[PDB]
Amino acid sequence: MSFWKTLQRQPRTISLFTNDIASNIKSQKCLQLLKGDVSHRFDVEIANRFPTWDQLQYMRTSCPQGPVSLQRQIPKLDSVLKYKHTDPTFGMDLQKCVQRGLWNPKEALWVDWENKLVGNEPADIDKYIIQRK
Repeated sequence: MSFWKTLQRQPRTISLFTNDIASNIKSQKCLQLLKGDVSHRFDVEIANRFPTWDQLQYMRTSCPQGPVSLQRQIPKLDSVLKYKHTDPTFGMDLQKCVQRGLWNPKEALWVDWENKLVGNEPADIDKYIIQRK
């Protein structure tokens, strides 16, 4: 009780995924996200890759939308949300497609493997652990 982030059980490792955005698809992703408040208190992780259910399998549980949130994060969900673009096009490295190909998205995926807190959105971080939690 009595805190700025006001939250129980604080994580540590912040796994942020990239899904196109602006200039620095990677930077603009989190870099820009954290470009909000201050930076510190926690360690921010900026990585660009496809939110495969393989690894998301963990978040898929600790989330109502789980993968849907991911597939829904990218454009043409119904496509990737199924087997479309989702194919070996976005699978491995979706950044190769999100990089600007297929579509030029601008969503930030924030997933916590410390507290098991995930949320497809850049605000999910600020809400949970902003640029400095």
